[PDB]
Amino acid sequence: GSSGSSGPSSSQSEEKAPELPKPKKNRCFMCRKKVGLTGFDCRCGNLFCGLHRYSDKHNCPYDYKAEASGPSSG
Ligand SMILES: [Zn+2]
Ligand SMILES: [Zn+2]
Repeated sequence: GSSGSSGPSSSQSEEKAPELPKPKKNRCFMCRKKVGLTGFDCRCGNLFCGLHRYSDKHNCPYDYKAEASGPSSG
């Protein structure tokens, strides 16, 4: 425990703030909307409100689509 008082001596910035923004915060990773239980875990390792879950909705980087049982050239 210590007060620790050192320059700058003048200070005009201090106020309660909400903990840092979680990496998920039970919120979509495309629109950033409260999904909580209505969340959707994509293969790319992200969360979606189901409306973006699709791969062609949030531009899913993953390739699982053209990885297994998917000889689709590309
Ligand atoms: Zn969404
Ligand atoms: Zn994805």
